[PDB]
Formats: sequence, structure tokens, C-alpha cells
Amino acid sequence: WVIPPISCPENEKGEFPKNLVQIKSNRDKETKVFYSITGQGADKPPVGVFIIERETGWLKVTQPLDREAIAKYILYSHAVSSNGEAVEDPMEIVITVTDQNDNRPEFTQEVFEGSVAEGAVPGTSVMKVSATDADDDVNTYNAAIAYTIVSQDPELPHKNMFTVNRDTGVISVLTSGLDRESYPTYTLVVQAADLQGEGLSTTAKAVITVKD
Ligand SMILES: [Ca+2]
Ligand SMILES: [Ca+2]
Ligand SMILES: [Ca+2]
Repeated sequence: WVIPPISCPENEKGEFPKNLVQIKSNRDKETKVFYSITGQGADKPPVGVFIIERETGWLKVTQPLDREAIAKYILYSHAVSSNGEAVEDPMEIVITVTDQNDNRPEFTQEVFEGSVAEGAVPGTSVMKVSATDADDDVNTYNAAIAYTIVSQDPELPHKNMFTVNRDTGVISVLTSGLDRESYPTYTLVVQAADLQGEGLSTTAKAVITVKD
């Protein structure tokens, strides 16, 4: 069997500090030992965001974390006898910051210029609007963006001219009518909303200039 790793849920509240796991060294009864820790987040920037009870070897986190700032922390423990002799070899402990969804997805832009041709046939791909999300796009949907249009303008010759692939944010003519003659440009309001379209959201525009 083996020892499992250590992950600590970001943005935690309750009271601080909090007990991660517990450290040891068989020189428990043989002498007196004092545990300490080295690394960033311990004895380096960020300064002591992690501490260990010298007499119990109880790891600790004296505040909340940001998986966007640092998702993983690497921490090293040491054992010393009351007299100043390392009894154990510096052991390494790894601490993972799980994620939570506190990031509004961000359209890479606010104004995505675009262009379509009159002929165009219902299916023609006109352009694409694109966004980013920094929450754990790898082990949570928390960075799963889902696109939709909010308001087209002018709404002629029909409400709902173009449409947008949710999954990839591409706009394609949805029905016919585009007539450069009377509606030369169009102003689409796209909306990216993470969590597969059930969480944080943002918006930007799309200017589809109909061509001859
Ligand atoms: Ca965060
Ligand atoms: Ca998010
Ligand atoms: Ca996050």
C-alpha cells in the first residue's frame, strides 16, 4: 500500500490555521525531536502560509489559497534533536490546491469584427467569437465555456439571423435574408458562460458586415 498525496481546497474559511497531516520519526522515544519545514509557502515567499507544530509535527495551513496563484506547493520537512542534529533525512511533502469557480470567463476581446456575404447559404460560417477561463479546466467543468447570442440588432429581416456553436463559438448564417442593401452591418451580443452555460458569465459584441 502507499501514502496518498495532499490537496487542500482553495478559498477556505472556517478558522485558521488548520491541520493537514501528521509527521513522525522513530527517535520519538530515543531522544527529543523538533520538526520544521522548508520551501515557498513555508519558509519562503509566500512566507509561512504553512506551519508545523515543532512538537507534534502536525502540518498546517494558516490561511486560504489560490489555485490560480499556485495550484501545487512543494514542501520539505526536517527532524532535529534538541541539541541540533538532523536525525532524519529531509523528507518531501506535496500540497495540492483543488479548485473552485471564481473566475468570470473572459472573451479575448470586446469587439470581434466579422464579415458575411449576401449570397450566403444557411450554414455558412461567418466568424468566431472566443474566450478564456482560468479555473481548473482540466479536472472540473469550472472552465467549461458555452456560448450563445443574446441580442441581435437590427432584428430584421428576422429575429435570429445568425447562430453560434456553443462548444466553439463560431457564428454561421441561420436563415436567409441578409440583404446588404438595407441592413449593411449587424451587431451581435455574444455571451460566454462557463460551467457549460450554468455559472459565471461575460459579454462582447460582434459586427457582421454583410457583403455583396
Ligand atoms: Ca482563486
Ligand atoms: Ca469560472
Ligand atoms: Ca479557480
